[PDB]
Amino acid sequence: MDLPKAYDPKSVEPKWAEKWAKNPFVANPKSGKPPFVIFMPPPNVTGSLHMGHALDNSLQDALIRYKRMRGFEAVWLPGTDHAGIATQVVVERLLLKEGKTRHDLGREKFLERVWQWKEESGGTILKQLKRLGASADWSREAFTMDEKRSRAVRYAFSRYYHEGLAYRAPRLVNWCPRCETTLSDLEVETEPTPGKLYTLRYEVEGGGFIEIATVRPETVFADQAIAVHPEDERYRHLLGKRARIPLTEVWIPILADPAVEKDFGTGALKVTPAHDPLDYEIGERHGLKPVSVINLEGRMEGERVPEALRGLDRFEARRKAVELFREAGHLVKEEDYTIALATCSRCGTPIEYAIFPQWWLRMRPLAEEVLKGLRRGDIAFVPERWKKVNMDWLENVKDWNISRQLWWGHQIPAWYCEDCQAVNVPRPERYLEDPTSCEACGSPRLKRDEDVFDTWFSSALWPLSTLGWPEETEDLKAFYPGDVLVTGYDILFLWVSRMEVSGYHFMGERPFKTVLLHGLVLDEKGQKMSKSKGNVIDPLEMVERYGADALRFALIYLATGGQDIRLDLRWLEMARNFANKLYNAARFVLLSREGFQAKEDTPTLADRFMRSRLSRGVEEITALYEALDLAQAAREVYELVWSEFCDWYLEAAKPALKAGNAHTLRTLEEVLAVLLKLLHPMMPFLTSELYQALTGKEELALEAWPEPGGRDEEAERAFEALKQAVTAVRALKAEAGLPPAQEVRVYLEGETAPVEENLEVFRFLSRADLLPERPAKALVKAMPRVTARMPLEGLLDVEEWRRRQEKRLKELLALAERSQRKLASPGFREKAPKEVVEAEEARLKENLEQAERIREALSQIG
RNA sequence: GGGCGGCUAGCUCAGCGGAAGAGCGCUCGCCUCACACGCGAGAGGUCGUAGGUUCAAGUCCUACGCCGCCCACCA
Ligand SMILES: CC(C)[C@H](N)C(=O)NS(=O)(=O)NC[C@H]1O[C@@H](n2cnc3c(N)ncnc32)[C@H](O)[C@@H]1O
Ligand SMILES: [Zn+2]
Ligand SMILES: [Zn+2]
Repeated sequence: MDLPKAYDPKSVEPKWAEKWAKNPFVANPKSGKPPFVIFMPPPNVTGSLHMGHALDNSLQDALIRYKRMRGFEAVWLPGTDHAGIATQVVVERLLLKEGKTRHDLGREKFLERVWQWKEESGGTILKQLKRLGASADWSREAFTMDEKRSRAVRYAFSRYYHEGLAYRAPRLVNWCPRCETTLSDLEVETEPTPGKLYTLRYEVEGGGFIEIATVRPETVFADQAIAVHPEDERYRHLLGKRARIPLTEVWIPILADPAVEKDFGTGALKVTPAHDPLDYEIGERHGLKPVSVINLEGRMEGERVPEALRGLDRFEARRKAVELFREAGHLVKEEDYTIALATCSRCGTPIEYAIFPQWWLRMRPLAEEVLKGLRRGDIAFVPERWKKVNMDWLENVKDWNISRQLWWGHQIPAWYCEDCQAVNVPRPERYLEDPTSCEACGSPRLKRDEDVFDTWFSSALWPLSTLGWPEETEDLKAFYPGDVLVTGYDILFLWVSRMEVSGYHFMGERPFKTVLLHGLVLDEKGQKMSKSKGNVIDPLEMVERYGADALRFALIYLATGGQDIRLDLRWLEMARNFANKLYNAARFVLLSREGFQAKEDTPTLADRFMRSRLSRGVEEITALYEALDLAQAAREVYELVWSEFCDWYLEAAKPALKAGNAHTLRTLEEVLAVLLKLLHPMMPFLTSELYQALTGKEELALEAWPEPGGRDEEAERAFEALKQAVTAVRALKAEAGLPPAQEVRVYLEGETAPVEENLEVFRFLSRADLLPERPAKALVKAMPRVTARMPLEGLLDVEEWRRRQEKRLKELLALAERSQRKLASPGFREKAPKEVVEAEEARLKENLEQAERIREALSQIG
């Protein structure tokens, strides 16, 4: 230890960080010690980490460390997700376009430049986690697209397909013409946008009118029906007729369908299964063949589509589409409208729809496999308000498009016969094998589905791929049911649920026993932090500024009840300052046991007191940990250390140490040890350094959690008396306007036994000597247990003392009032605890006793 | 159209059945021999509104007001 005046994290954290880095706390399946597993949500290989991750891992670590030094096999599996679509963009964008030109460099040369990036990003994400003191079993650092993990999927899929649950069909997909790939519902965002609702109307079989309000004119040629509410007979007895469609000679049928909102626009809507979910939905509800007018390039084309219209853009198609309607006489009511435009969450551009042959996943059945457990009580949720939010998500899911046209992910394992047009999917038992001859036409000429899987598909496969489950390992046998899953609600659906499935399905069990959802950190402005919003702060920028233990402590302190966390540097200071205080407290004890000269070894009230108040702490804090409530423990320990050890104990011991009392210096050393234990999970670095310098022990991390020892009742009530006498005098001087150091003689009344026995402390702390004889005239301070009378010797600020005391009375009588009322209240005396009542009765007894004391003094004073 | 979270001291946030709390800021004193990233003494809240349940309600029930999320197929 170097013991300067102030603590410099930079002289400490980096070394310990490296020590822990190069020598991970490797997990042992055969440890024969109860395990504790936590799967680290693998950060996306997109850039660096941000304060969000920090809160996420910092929370995890503190759990690992606690359990570890609590006696378990702390297994925390680290890893990083390739992100798929995400990373894709990142490289494609910035790096490439900016770098020079994304301009297709081949499906190969591109995959190169991506891994290169995967290295930088993946490398950085690790430094960061290391430097934040992540005690992660880096010996098992898994990467979604590493050999061992790629197998977990290629197998998982195969076992799905041949199980039926994974099919291939034309169900329509949300397609982004920017990234040229399909997305999932959860991957597409819909954000209101100013548009133009057009009401078009057209001919009818025999008669003549039908009016329709559509946001997209182009999708008319692809119409297949006019939908009309089933009960809106209203302006609807043209139900069952036909309808030339604007510009065409095509005759669509007017049908009824429950999804028609009679009150929106004209009580009837156009129908286009080939270009929209609602329509496609109703379309198949009455069986109507799909029909495209616009392709994947987002350009017009097709049967119906009119000449001269087929060609250019999808939007520059509606421009002329409208004109060719009004100026042709089919347009009627054009008007503004706030449309719920759907866009690509990761590129912006608005999606589109299309029927395409894709890989889907019968969620309906799976979801039930899971709900089976949840219902039984298999999994526990921290806020607990998420159980329902989870269960309800499953309660109504839709088959998920697993395939993707990205160049990143796992190239799905399906082979298509260039002769029989049949799919060949490796069987589970030989899953690793590549079919070579179509098991249909028996032909050799095969072709593999060059699609790719959904990043979320591999990720949902984690509490298994990290434990080598593509196989049947011992790690997996030793500790599969993770004990606590830590993550922020932002991915409760596309991450947690997904896993709960692949988990409850590929093992008859829960991937984890408890899901701990924490809030999100967000820029001071209140909005979520993410590379997306462009509002991210590198956690290291903060470590460098306040220090890693600080950052860790703030973040945990604030992660109360799954609530979010608004960025507020003030809290970082709060933390740094607390590090420094803890540090100083140690510096004191080290510099004290310096050249100490033992003159005696006598138990002191202060000693007995801190040992007791410590047992209290140890109990309380453990329980808070045993409730995953770190945020609270974080402040319960702040309290203990700062208000009970530094503010009172250390100071109370200063004298005894000058007097060469070994029993005290001993206690200081022993108590400080435990505190360094308690604080370790949150602040590992500083807390280790100190413990080393204090006990010579090299790895606090491996030490055992403290056990609550004593609990001296009287001793605590005794020392309290002292605190009061001390603070009484302190206040008296304050009010009197006397400087701190000013020597003073005062007189005590009441539970004074404590002050008398431990006189030197009282003297040292108050800077006052005791008076044998109660002074005639004097300034008075009334405490709950003791009363102080300060002789009128000297120049004193009586006005202040007066004011201050005139005000205590105002309050003391006010309390007496409340008490009186309660005691004399109906139902309180009777229907209320035989304790909370006799106490309220005692509060009154002494609220008066004090009021009188002041009153009398207050008047007595000239 | 559904659910959910928030609404407590000037600021940022805890507390959720029995006498209103913390950090910072502020007022007054202190370079008191671990710490000025500090020490001591204070000021400052009818806990968003309206109702109830309860002997007892920031703390539970019920509407509502704003703020923000999530899930939704009003074309
Ligand atoms: C399979 C998933 C783990 C996926 N690879 C993924 O979520 N990758 S990530 O980079 O977004 N890391 C997300 C994890 O970090 C948490 N997180 C991300 N942003 C924040 C934030 N602003 N506040 C609090 N927590 C946040 C997520 O809860 C998740 O555990
Ligand atoms: Zn896109
Ligand atoms: Zn074949």
